[PDB]
Amino acid sequence: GPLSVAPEMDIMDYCKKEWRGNTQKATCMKMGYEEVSQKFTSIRRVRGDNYCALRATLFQAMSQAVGLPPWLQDPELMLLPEKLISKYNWIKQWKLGLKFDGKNEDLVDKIKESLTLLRKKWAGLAEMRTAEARQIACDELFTNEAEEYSLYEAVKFLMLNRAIELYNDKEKGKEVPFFSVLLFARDTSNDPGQLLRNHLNQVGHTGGLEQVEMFLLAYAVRHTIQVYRLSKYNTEEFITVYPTDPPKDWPVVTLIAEDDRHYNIPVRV
Ligand SMILES: [Ca+2]
Ligand SMILES: [Cl-]
Repeated sequence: GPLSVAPEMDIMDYCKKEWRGNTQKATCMKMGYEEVSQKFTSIRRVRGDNYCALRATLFQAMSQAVGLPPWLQDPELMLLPEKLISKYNWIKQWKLGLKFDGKNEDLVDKIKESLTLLRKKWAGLAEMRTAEARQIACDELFTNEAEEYSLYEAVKFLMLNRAIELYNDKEKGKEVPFFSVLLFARDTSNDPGQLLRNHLNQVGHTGGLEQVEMFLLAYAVRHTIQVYRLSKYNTEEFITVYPTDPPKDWPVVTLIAEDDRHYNIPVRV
């Protein structure tokens, strides 16, 4: 299919096209792009569907991949679908986001296939000897075909796993990050099953990640997500980093968000 992350263009040309006229919002948005443009020259427009936040984050993480992170090296990752679904039968209420090949007879098989794909593609990008080869390959992967959407199934599953872990830690009285307190405080998300039924199952289908779920995404893929929040320009939230205090060895991916549903990718040479 066509690219789901558009070819790059100059960021101020993008701004000039998008934000015309004299409203206060238009002026704020221009100031916001001017801020971004101090560090990045170009922008790639990420498809604005209900996967937008996942697409933006994953595209940029994968396009920057020069290694395979430990969490993807871990043999346990491939074992997780069986362990979790066997333990927590309610995970079978999972809403699939593509049609899987018929070799895949159950949910465990489907999720395992998606995690295997994520691992294989990431490993292959990390092995590439030129940055150019890696962007060619990454581009090809985000072409609106089943492979692309299977990556999001993997990432959503990792988000669910991390949320289960954080919930169970809180239940054992262990220290957890505060974002997880806020995640579970939502009246539609009081436990992991509610998170799945009312939030994760909607992601890619009827809505995108909420603010609090960007923390969960960052934790799930162990990337620090640095977001220029252009709707927050004249406040301290003009950038928000998810999470605030990550391990120093998590890679950083930078995004731009005019609002919470739409993330684009700033780029530079
Ligand atoms: Ca190129
Ligand atoms: Cl024009």
